[PDB]
Order: sequence, then structure tokens, then C-alpha cells
Amino acid sequence: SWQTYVDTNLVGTGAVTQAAILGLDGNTWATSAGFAVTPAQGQTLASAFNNADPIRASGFDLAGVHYVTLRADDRSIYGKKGSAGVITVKTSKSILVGVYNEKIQPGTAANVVEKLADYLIGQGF
Repeated sequence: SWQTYVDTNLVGTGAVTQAAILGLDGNTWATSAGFAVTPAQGQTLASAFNNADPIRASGFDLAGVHYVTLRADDRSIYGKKGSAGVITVKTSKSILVGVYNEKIQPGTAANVVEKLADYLIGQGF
């Protein structure tokens, strides 16, 4: 199911320390050990993909960590907190959340998230 993508293709690459797969309702379909995106944080992110405005001035929360919004559009939402950050990408039916920390190059983490997203969109997800 989606848990393979979280364990192998996302956290397994060592490019992200935490990750989850959400449906468009903001609910979790698969999450890494201990990573918990509350449905409310999930729904807040899911809507941001339509109306980013509410997320731009005050950022957004994800599992107890608050991030400032760097860029947000119809496909991806990037945020950060010092040297940590998260790449969130929307596919046709899900939302990929990939968190990284100060030991990971943000560019390396965007490469993995944006491309897995491209791969699932290609499979029709």
C-alpha cells in the first residue's frame, strides 16, 4: 500500500527523516514511525493547495513543528524552520509530505519528493 512508499521510497532514501502520504481530505494513508500529522494540520495543507493565502503570512504546523511558507502553488508547498524544512507535493489523489533536517540538503530532499510525486501521477495517483 502507501506504507511501502513512505518506508522505501521516502524515508528509506535517507533524503527525508520523516514522511507521510495523505489523501485530499488531509487524513493519513501512511506515516513514518512516530510521525503524526493531525487531520486538522492535514486538512489545512490540503486546502492551501487551492487557497494558499491563509498559509503565507503565518506559515503552517505539521506534527508539532511550525514552518514558514517559502513557496506555495497548485503542485508543491515548501516551508522551513532554520535549517529544517518540508516539501509537500500534491498528486492526482494524494499529498506527499517529506520532512528533512539540518543534515540534509534541501535540494536533495526536493529531488526525491517531487520525483516520486511525478512517478505516482504517472501511475494515475
